Amino acid sequence: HPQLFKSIGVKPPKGILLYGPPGSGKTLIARAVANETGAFFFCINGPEIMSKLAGESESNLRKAFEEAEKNAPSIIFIDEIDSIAPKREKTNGEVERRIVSQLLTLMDGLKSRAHVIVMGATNRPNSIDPALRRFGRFDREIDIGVPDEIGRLEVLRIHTKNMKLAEDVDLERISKDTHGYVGADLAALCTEAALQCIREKMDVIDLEDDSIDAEILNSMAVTNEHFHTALGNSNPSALRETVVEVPNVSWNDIGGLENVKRELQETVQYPVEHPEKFEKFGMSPSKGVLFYGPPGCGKTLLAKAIANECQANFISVKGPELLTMWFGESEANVREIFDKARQSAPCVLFFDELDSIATQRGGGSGGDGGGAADRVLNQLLTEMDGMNAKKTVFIIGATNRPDIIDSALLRPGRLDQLIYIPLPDEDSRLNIFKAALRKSPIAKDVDIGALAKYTQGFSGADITE
Amino acid sequence: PNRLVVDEAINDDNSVVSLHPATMEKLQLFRGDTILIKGKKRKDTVCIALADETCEEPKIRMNKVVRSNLRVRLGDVISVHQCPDVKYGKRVHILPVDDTVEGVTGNLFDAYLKPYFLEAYRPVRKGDLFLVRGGMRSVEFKVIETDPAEYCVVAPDTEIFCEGEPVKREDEERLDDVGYDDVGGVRKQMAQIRELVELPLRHPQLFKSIGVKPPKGILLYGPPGSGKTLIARAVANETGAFFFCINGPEIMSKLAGESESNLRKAFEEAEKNAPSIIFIDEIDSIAPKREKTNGEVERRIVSQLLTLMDGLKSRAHVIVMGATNRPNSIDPALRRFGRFDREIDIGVPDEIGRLEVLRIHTKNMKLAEDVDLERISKDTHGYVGADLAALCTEAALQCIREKMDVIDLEDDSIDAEILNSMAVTNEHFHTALGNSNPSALRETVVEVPNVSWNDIGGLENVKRELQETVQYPVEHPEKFEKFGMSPSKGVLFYGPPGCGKTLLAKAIANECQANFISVKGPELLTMWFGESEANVREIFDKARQSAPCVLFFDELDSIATQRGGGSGGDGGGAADRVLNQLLTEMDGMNAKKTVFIIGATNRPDIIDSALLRPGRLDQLIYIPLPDEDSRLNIFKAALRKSPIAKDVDIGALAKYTQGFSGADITEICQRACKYAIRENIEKDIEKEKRRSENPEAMEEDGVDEVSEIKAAHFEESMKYARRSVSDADIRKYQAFAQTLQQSRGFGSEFRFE
Amino acid sequence: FFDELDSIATQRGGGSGGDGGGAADRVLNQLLTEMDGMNAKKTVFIIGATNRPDIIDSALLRPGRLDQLIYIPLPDEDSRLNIFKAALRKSPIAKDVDIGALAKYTQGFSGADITE
Repeated sequence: HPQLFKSIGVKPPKGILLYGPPGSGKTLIARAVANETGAFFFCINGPEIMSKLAGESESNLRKAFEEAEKNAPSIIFIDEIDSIAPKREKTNGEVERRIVSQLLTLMDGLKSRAHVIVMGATNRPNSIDPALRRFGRFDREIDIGVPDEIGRLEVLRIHTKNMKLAEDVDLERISKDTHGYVGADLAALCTEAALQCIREKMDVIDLEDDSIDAEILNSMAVTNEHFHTALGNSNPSALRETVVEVPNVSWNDIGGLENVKRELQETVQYPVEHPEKFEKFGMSPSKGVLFYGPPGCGKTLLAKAIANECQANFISVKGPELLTMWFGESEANVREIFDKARQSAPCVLFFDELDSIATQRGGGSGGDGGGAADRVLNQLLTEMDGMNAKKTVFIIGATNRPDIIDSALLRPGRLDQLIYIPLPDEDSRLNIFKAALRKSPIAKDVDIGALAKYTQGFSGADITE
Repeated sequence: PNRLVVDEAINDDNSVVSLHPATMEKLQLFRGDTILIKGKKRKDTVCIALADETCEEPKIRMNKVVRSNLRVRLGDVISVHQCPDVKYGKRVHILPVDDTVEGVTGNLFDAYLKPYFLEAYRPVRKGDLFLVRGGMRSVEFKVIETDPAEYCVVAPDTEIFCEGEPVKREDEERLDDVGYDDVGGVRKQMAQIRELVELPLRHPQLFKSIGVKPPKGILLYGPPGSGKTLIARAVANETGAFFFCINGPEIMSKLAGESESNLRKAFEEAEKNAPSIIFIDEIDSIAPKREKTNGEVERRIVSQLLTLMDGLKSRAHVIVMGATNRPNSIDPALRRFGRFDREIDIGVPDEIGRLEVLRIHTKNMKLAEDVDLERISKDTHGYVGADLAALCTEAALQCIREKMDVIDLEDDSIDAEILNSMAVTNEHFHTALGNSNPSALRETVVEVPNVSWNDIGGLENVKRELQETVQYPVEHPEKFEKFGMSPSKGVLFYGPPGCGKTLLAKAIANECQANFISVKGPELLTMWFGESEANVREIFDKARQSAPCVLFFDELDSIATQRGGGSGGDGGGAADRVLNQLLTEMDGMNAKKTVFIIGATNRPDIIDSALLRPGRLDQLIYIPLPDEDSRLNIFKAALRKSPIAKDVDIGALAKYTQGFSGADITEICQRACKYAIRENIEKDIEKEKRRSENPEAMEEDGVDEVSEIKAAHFEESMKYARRSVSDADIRKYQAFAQTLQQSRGFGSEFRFE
Repeated sequence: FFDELDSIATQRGGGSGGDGGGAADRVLNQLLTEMDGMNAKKTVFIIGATNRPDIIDSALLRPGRLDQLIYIPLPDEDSRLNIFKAALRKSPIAKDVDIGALAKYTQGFSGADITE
C-alpha cells in the first residue's frame, strides 16, 4: 500500500538493519515477509559475494539490484553484511574498498519510487562501517535479540511439530530451564534429544542389517527425559549478552524496608507511571540513585522489584564485565549498554559493583597513588551527562563500599540520590526466611518466624546459607 | 518598485497575470500588455498583465501554471519588466506530456492547442508549461521553441507544431529545482557560500576592477547529513551556473585509470561551461588523511587531484566545493594555498535552524492544525537535519500505525476517504521523537546560552570581577587599544562543587553575546586515551573561528587527578599529553583575538602550578557558597517553573539554610515535589477505590482539590536534606584564598606629598 | 634561551621527588649530548632560565654544558622605578602622579606585580 505514504507525502525507508546473535533466525524473517507480501525476494550472502573473483562480485551485486528493481515490489537481504562491509579497523588492499564503496554508491543511487528494501544483517551494529549507517543508506535498525521464555517456547513448538513427540513431553519445563539459548541452539537440543532416543533404541536394531523392522521405526518417539539429557549435554551460545526482560521479583519478595521502598518508588515509579503530570509541573526528575549497604542484602532484588512494579525493562551490568571489555580495548561496549538501555525505554540500568572499577584504580583505599577515575569511569560520566532529560532511562548504582567511590560520580546530574539499605530487621528477616523455604516443605514443629525474630544482625545471604 | 510578492490569482488563465493598478502605472504597464517576469533560477516567462484592484500593491497575483513557469511559490518575490518586444509568433513548437495524452485520439494540437491559442494571443516562452482543458480532459503541454527563439505571442496566423516525442512527467518534475529557500539552519554559512561563489561567477568585473583573485577552493566540513549537497546545488541553480557533481565513492569505485579519466573529463567539461561549480562530495574517500599510504592507486588519484587543483586558473571561472566530516581527516597537502584555502563549518543547526528544517520537510505532508513544531524544535537537541526528516517519517509511520486497524491489508484496494482522512498529530511527533535517536551528541555545540545574571544569585563581588575581566575586553576593546595594555586572557574558578560555576560562565557569555563552548575534562581525557589528542587543537581552533568566545574547561583538575595533581596520583606532578598540549596552545594564542578562556576546578590545591603561570590562566576568583539572597534566588529559580502552595514562601526557608549548596537546594525541591507527588497519587488511588465501590455513581462536579506543593512535603523533603560540603572543605578553600590574598600594609599608609 | 629548564626536571621530578629518583629523561639526556657536542669555535651561547634551582639535575650543571650561575634578585628601588616607567611609558598619567615615589617604597614586589 504505497498509496498511503504517497498521500501522506512521506518517503518509506529503504534501509533496514537486523542485528542480533548468530542463528537467531534472521534469514527466515525476511523470506517470510517477502513471501507474505508476494514480493520477489533475492538473497545475497556476504561470503558468496566475497568468494567471487575481482570484478565479478560487483557484477553480481549490480545484477542483483537491477533484477530486484525490475521485479518491484522487491526485497534484498544482504546476509552477513559484515564480510562485505566490516568495520574499518584496517583498510588492507584495494578490492575491499572497491566493494564497500560500490555498495555505498548503489545504496545511495536507489530511489523511493523503485520499491526496493534492503534488509542487512550482522551480529553487532558497531561491527559495520559507520559510513553505511548515514542517512539515506541504512537508517532504521532493529534488534533481533535473544528470545524470551515465551519465545523459546514458540521456537521449540515450531521445531518439534514435525517430530514424533511423546504425550508426556513438557516443553514448558525445557523453555524455563533454557536461558541464553538462541533458536538454533534449541533446534540442536531437539536433534540431540532425538539422537539420545536413538541411543536407547540401538540395542534392538542390528547395525549390520541393511533392513530394519518398520514396527520399531514407528515405535520411536522422544521422551521428556531425552530432552533433559540433551539439555545436559548441550551448550548455550549466548551467555555474556545483556538480557533485557522484566524480572518477576515483586515487593512481596522484598522484606519490609518501608522507608527505602517509599523512597525508591518515589524516585522511579512515578516518573515512569505518571510522567505527564511531572511535565505538568515540569521540574526535572531524578535521573539516578546510588545504593550503599552491606553485601548480600538484596540490592539487585530491590532494583528488579522496582523495575517489575513499573513494567520497565531491567538491565544487569556488573563492573567485572566493563572492566574486562576495557582491558579488552572494547570500551565502546559501555556506549553500547547505554544505547540499548535507551532504545528499550522505559528501563532500569543497574550498574552492579560500581565500586569495583574504583577499587581496580583504588577508590579511597589507595589502589594507585590517587583517585579511581579511568577509561570506563570517565566514559560512564560522559554518557551520564549526555543523557536525554525526556528519556525514561533511570540508572541505579550499587556499591558495597561508599567511602571509596569517586566524588565526581556523585555530583548532581549523574547519580546523586543516596539511599541506605540496612540489614534485614525482624519482619524483613522473616520474609527472607519464608522466601528461601517457600519452595521447600518444613516440619510442622518448625515455624521459621520464631527463628527470624531473634536472629538480628544477620544478612540475607546468611539466611540462605 | 518592480519586485512583488507572489499571490494566488482570481483568474485561472495560464497566460494572464494580475497586478495592482497603481503598481502597473509606476511601471508604465497597461492592461493586456505583454510583460516579462523573472523568477527563481534565472527562469523568466511572459504573461499578459491585467489590472486587479483587489491585489495588494507589493503583491503580484498569478496562477499555478505561471508559478511553475517562474519556478516560484506563494510568498516568493519576483520581478516584472516591460516587454514591448514580444513579436507575434511565426511558428511555435509545443509538445504534450506522455501520461496526459493516453486515451486521446487525433491531433492533440487541434483538440487542445489550436483553440487554446487561436485568437487568444497568449505569450509563450521556450520551456514554458501550461494546462489546456478540452474534451472533458485536461492535457499538459510544454513549449519547445518559438520563432523569435526567446518568446512570442501565438496569433491565429501562428503555425503551431506538435510533431515530436511526448514529455515525461517524472523528468518534468525536476523543474522544481532546489533554491535557497529549500535549505535551512545554515543562514550564516549560506551567506558566506553565496558571497564567495555567486559573486565572482555573476559579477567577476568587481574583482577584476579591484584586481583581486576570487577563491577557487571551498571546503564544507560538518556532521554527516547536515545538508551539504543541497547547498551547492541551490547556489549553482540560483546563479544559473552549470553544476557537475562528483561523489568520492563513485570515483573510487571505478577501475584503475578510469577514475582519473572521469575526473579530468569533469574538470574539462566544467571549464567549458563556465561559470561552473564542482562538488567533490565525500572528498575523504578520494583524499583521506595520510595515516597509512597503502598501494599505488590511492597515491595516484590524490596526486592527480592535487595537480588538477593547482593547474586550474582564476580566469577559468571554476569553484570546487569539497566536503567532509572533519577538516583533520583530509590530507594537509590539499589545504595549502592555491588548492583549498577557504573553509566553512556547516555545524549542527540551532533551535531556529531545527525549526526551519522541520518546516521545510513537513510542508508537503498533511499536518494537523494542532501540530506544535516549536515544541519539537525545543526538545530536539543534537539532531541534524536528516535526523529531523527521519523523525517526521517516523511520525507519519506512527499515524499509519493508528490507522492500520480499519484498513484491511489483504485488500488490494483501500478506501479513498480513509486516505484523505490521514494526518499526523503532535502526539505522533512525540512518539517518533521518543523512538528516534540523535546522531550528534559528542560534538561541541557553539551557541549563546540564555542564562542571565538574574538566574545568578547575588555574588556581587564575583559578578563585578568577571564582568571586569571579560565583558569589557569584548564590549569596549577599541578603548582598551586606546590605552593599549594587554587584557587578561584567562581566569580560574575554584570553589565548592555544585555552586553554579558553569551557570556563571554562561551568564557572562550571554551578557556579551559571545559564544560559549563547554569542554569537560573527561572528553579530552578519552580522546587522549583514544590517541586523538589533535582534538584539543581542534577545540582551540573552533573557539578561535567563532570569536568572540568563552572556552570553558570544565573539571580542569580531572586531568591532574588522573595524573595525580597534588594528592599523589603518580609519584609526581599532573602534567601529561593533554595538559602540556593545553599549555602550548595557551601560550600560542593571539593577543588581539577575543578568545577568553575560563577554567573550573573543585580542587585548587592539586592543580599544576605551570598552568597557573601568568599568560595562560592567572586570575583566580573564589566562588563562595550561596548566601541568604543567593540561596533565595536559587530556590525561586528551581521553583520558578512549578506552582507552590500559598502557605509556602520559599524566601523564609532560604533565609536560615546557610551552608547548603545550590545542588542541595535543587534536591530539596525535587524531594518536596516528590512527596507532594506521592500525595497526589494517593488521592488518585483513593478516588479510584471509591469509584470501584460505586462505579455507577455519576461523578458530580466536585471541584478537584488543587494539586499543589504544600509546606508539609517541604518538611518531609528537608527531613532528607543533605549538605555535601563540610566546614573543613570551606576552610581549605579560604586557606587557598588567604594564600592568594596576602594584601596588607599599604591600604591607607600611602599618600603623595 | 631554554625557558623553564626546570619544567622537564619537574615532569620527571627534579628534586621534589616526581618519580622515585632524578630528573633525567629523553629530552634532558639529548640536551646534554648536544651540549657536550657543541663546537668551541662556534659563537652559540646558551642561556637556561629556572624558577627552581634546587630541583635541577646536577648533571646539567657540570662544567662544559651550563656552569655559570647568576642570581637575579627582585627589583630594587631604581629597578622598580624603571619597570614602573616602562609599563606606564606608553600610557599618559595624571600630573599629580609621579611613579618613582610609589616605586621607592614598594620593596619586595616583582615586576609582574608592577605590571598588574
